Amino acid sequence: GTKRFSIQSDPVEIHRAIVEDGVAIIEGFLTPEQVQKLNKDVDAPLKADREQFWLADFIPDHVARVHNLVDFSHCFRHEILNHELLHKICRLTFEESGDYWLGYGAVIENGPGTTEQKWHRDQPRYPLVKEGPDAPEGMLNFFTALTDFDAETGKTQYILGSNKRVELGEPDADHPIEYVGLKPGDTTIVSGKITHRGSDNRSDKMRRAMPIMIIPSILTPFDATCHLSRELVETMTPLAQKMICRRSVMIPAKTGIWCVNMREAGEQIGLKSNQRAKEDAE
Amino acid sequence: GTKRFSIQSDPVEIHRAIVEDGVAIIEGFLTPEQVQKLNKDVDAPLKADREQFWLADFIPDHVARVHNLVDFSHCFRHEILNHELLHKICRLTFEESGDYWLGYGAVIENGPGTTEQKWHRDQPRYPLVKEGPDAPEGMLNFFTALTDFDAETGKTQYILGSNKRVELGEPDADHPIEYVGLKPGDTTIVSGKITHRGSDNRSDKMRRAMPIMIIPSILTPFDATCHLSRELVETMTPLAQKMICRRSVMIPAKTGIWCVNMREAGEQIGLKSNQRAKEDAE
Ligand SMILES: O=C(O)CCC(=O)C(=O)O
Ligand SMILES: O=C(O)CCC(=O)C(=O)O
Ligand SMILES: [Fe+2]
Ligand SMILES: [Fe+2]
Ligand code: NA
Ligand code: NA
Repeated sequence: GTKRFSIQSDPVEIHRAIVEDGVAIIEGFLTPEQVQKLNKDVDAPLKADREQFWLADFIPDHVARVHNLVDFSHCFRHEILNHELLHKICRLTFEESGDYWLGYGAVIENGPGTTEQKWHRDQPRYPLVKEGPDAPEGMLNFFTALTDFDAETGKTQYILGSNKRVELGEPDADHPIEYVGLKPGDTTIVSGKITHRGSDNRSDKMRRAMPIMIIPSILTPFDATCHLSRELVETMTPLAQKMICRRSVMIPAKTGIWCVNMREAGEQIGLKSNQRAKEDAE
Repeated sequence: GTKRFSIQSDPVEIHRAIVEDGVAIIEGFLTPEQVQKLNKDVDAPLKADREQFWLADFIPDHVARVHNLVDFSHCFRHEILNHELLHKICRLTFEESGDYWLGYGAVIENGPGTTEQKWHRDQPRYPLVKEGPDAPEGMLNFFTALTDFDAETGKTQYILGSNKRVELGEPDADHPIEYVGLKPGDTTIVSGKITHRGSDNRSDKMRRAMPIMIIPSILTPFDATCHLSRELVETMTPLAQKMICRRSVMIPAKTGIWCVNMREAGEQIGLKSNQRAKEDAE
């Protein structure tokens, strides 16, 4: 089944598993303290969403979602966006296309009563973008548990082998379903090629996942970042600024795009980095 | 040869010419007054560039370039980005991919001594993006003359028929070179599929072109717009804001991406539009 790694594992082997299998698990990708911070950051927005074409209008019964985590989560913008293993894996995964950045960071909360989904792949279908077993990787979703994913709350089902297929496919003897159990802070790295579906939540608990969707930076993210203040952006590392569309990005020809004066976008406007954040201060 | 249209021509016929031929000309696409304003806006930056990997470091001998025209040209951000015929043509051209936005707006000034270029296509090659005679359109460059393009200053050469070829190709009897003459304000609409090269500038004059490069909004622009102030952005029309990555954009599934709270990016932050500009005021 799906290879399970730790935070100390070789990114080369994690990348190999993603290429071969379409999916890999990192146990303890986040620490329990990080999980705690992230849950506290999204408690109020999730409660507000729940208490209520745009994709906001297509959220399934009993599911609440909150997007644009950079806007309001200190942990997300400083810890998650600088996650060293995430970056080692993404650099290898997207090497053919060049740099990568954040397609979106969100939390999805499946409440009791959430129903099993249809088989799908995560990658949007665009006429201009190559897709399929032999295409370059178009996305990686570090699908991170913030609560337990078990038999009751729902384990995501992956059709092993489906990353090699053109059609979504059905499980057979040689492509059985794996139901992936996760402890909070474990992540399943989901390629755009692997067929999967979430399960029923038939427990009494909220089941929360934080997709960290990474895409090649030649493609537009789902979550906009253009409204973020220069103040907030300047508290971030240069790497994390690059993940939110505030720095130039490299393409193989490497040369830069997303530029100012045909040069690096941040440097040309004097963009600072690593400045102290108001929320860390008294 | 290349079909020549006017500002009153049917966009359906212009689009047909782009699909069939890979190139179309609109005479009087800009008015002489617009040409005058644009030239005055770029005079100082061009002089500064001339008086001197990133593409800034690969500009050919005797050529000066200035990018990011939205930042400093009132005419560009209010007149060009709202050009009604440009939009009718782009909506038809990019219908398979959804919405479109500004890949870059620049002025290229070929001084006396500028040499004929190598045959090329304008569209960057990315492993993930389909290219070729049968691929969806990946870019349209409204290559707009700001000075005369004639035998002396240099007419751009297009290999007629090359949009149907996989390789760049060479002119033959059935794919002859067309040298396109332009008066200031005439535009050649250049698809990403047509093989072409600029000519020598063997005159005593500066030869200026303003590429208005439009790309599907699923793709990242060459010119960043993330540093523009909310003040400046709020002076623009909602359409022009969309061209500079400040509004959500539609994809066929239509649904929106580049979102805030999975909804329209500007509306969610209360983005104003059509506000009076400081440079129009006393
Ligand atoms: O896997 C899940 O439980 C839901 C995440 C997912 O598959 C999706 O919503 O696209
Ligand atoms: O056509 C020209 O004269 C120069 C514009 C062009 O072809 C290019 O620089 O890519
Ligand atoms: Fe999924
Ligand atoms: Fe060109
Ligand atoms: Na693979
Ligand atoms: Na065509």
